Amino acid sequence: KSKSHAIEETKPFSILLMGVDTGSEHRKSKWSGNSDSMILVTINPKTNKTTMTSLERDVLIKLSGPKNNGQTGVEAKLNAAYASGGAEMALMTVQDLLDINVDYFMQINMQGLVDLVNAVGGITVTNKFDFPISIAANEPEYKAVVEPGTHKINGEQALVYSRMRYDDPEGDYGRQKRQREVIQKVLKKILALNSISSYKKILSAVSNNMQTNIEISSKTIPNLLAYKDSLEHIKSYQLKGEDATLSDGGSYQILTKKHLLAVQNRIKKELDKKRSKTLKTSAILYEDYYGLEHHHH
Repeated sequence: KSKSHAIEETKPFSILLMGVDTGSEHRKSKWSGNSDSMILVTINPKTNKTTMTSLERDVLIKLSGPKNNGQTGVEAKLNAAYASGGAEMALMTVQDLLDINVDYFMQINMQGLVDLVNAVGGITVTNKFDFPISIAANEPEYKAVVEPGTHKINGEQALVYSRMRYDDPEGDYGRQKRQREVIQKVLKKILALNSISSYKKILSAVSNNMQTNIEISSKTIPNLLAYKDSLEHIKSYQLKGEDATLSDGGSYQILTKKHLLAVQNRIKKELDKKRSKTLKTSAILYEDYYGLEHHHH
């Protein structure tokens, strides 16, 4: 489903990486649920670099999607794209958000993350807090926790470490730094194996719980390995707007023009794309919302 050949031509590319919470029963739909995380990833084999931009789920945006969807062209939180249109709408909504075509797309459910961490023999994280990082309170199911200090945790713990939010003053932004951390570390671990055999085993270990836009076919490793060095250096960024409360008691995130442009172009420079002087997006800007631009409005 990838009308892109960036990997077959060792050209820099963008992949929308997503963590999906598909729930308890996966009958009707197996890949339907909520965007538990959204990160736009850039990889440039040439400049030998990688960047990760987390996308705030509470960002106010005009959902983009297929006409056959009741929620297309509707103002909601960015979180709602996947929620009411899954992968496709999330992708479309994200492409319109950043004003760019997203080469690939990858989604992994919670088991996948859990398994993935465990597959590389777990990871080591530091709990800067005094209490145990946990979400048993709001999700008694996830009883695992991360005691204060440094520890090598497992998949289950790792999941809890990247979901925690309410005990973190930084809320969803704190929660995201941690989300990026787990991703970056699991890669560092994978790559260290430095074994194509070890890789095959790992991608198959998560195989049943992750769906990609990639071909992953055979003869795909020479091509992909071409970017293994690029993963050696990751610059992480967080896309965020100013907080705001609307007609409904619901709290949102409204991006400013000055910011969203810069971030787009920063990403564009990564994929070797021309940057724009004037901004275009499907998201509600801080200025057009507060009529701060002296327009007819």
